[PDB]
Amino acid sequence: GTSSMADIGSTNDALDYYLKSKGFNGLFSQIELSFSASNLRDRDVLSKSDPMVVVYQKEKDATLSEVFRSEVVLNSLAPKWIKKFIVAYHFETVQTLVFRVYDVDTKFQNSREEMLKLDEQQFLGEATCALSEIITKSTRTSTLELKRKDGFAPQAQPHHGKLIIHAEESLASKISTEIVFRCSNLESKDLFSKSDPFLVVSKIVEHGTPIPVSKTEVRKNDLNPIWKPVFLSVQQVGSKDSPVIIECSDFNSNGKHSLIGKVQKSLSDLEKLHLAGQGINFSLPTGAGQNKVLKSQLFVDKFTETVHHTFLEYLASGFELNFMVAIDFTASNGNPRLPDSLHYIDPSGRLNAYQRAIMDVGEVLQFYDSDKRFPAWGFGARPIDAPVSHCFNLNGSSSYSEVDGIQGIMTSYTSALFNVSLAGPTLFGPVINAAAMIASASLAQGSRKYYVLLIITDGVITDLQETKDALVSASDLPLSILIVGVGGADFKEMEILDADKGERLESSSGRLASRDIVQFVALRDVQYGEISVVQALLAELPSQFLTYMRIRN
Repeated sequence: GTSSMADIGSTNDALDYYLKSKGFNGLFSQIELSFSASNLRDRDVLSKSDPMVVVYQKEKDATLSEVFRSEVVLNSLAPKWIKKFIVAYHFETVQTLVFRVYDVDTKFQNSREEMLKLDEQQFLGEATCALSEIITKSTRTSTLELKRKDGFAPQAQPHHGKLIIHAEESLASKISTEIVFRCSNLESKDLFSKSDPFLVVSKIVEHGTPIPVSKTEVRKNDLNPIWKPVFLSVQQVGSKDSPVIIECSDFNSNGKHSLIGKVQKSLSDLEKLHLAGQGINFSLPTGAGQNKVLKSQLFVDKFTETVHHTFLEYLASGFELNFMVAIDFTASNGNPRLPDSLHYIDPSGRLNAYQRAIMDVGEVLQFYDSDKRFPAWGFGARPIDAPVSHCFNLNGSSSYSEVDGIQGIMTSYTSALFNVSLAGPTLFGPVINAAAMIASASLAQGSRKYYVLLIITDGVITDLQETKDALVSASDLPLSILIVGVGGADFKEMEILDADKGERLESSSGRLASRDIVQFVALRDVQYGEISVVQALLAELPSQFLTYMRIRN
């Protein structure tokens, strides 16, 4: 193809970076819950029973859907249920589950569990927790006390047994396939010139364009290329027996790449080829409907299914995510005592935009920290008698920023609101350096903490440059940053910071960001807790965490 060494070098650099960011992209995680119980009792007597556990998904409106039902264990004082509950793990949401244990009537000893009516059985007890509560325990086991509504009695409330829940990440959901592709005698469509080839693997759609799933670097002047390994998860392809498209293409710096050849094979087919050591011939499309077999061949030099080191694997090795907050206290918000202030504290208890953001993020992240000691800052306000502070402790102390839990953040926030003067201008630099300073200390002390700083703002920043510089410096530290914009301001200048919408950050000194650590979204505050545009922001955090873990040195 037609291109300089520099064009090739740079397209490859762009690809390396994108691969580090996506990661071993596309393992959606599944968790196996297994169940046992002890001391099951309707009243004060422990006797043989026929226990069954039923699991409900609790919605935000408190509605319950049945999602699982164990087999009935017969004649038992301590059931160990055989059937496991496989549930999808979504890091970005709190997954509330309700567990109900029943003693099945003996007249249904020979029944399938699916056919049992719960009203016809003896309800023993109920317990509730989040999925994230179980997977973050060091033993991955939770013991929950079964309770009933007896009337009313928080203290004198009898126990009806213990439910023991063990969680394990399913092995199948951790697998990715490493493939080294090789080609033989490639012919570029451009005559009298050697090919500059790359591969693209695509998942097939019916009657519309196939979705790029994987891509190799470009090799310069290679008729018989051996590419670096590409990685593919089962979700990226569909199944191991689903055919994918593999296209060999000639790289042109003008961005219009010519097809060298194409094959259609399943991941299973590729494994067979690899073990046999056999090549397959490429094809080009010819006359609307027919293909032409080429001399050129595709080989599979390596094909290895590996258990990837997943987010859940790191949690199990004692890594934590530690939430941080930084709140805009500039005058642009309006005086907190005004009903139309973005910081208005409604007497009825309704949460303002800042409070909604804190809860939407913190309600999820709280489960990943054992200490629950969250640094909390304000910026752009004048404390009593002092000059404007661009990083002050919400808790009002001079020596430490940490507060106790989400509640601690919420109370420090309302407390700060009526103890400072909203000022100006808007700066992110100082708070980012404060978070960086903590992350850096954690790194040097060989701690296993990864920080997530939520910055909430209602306007554009003044110190765009020193912000970029601070983000770049921070990109080597165990820190992710979420930026939420509240109110109706125009946040166009914010998007240059976003991982998705923006571009790789460059320092003023010329240095580039090791990885993307920043996401921005505008809370377009019409939302009552429905679409929850924050969720998407949380979804990217495990990737960022894993990227940090791969890069770090």
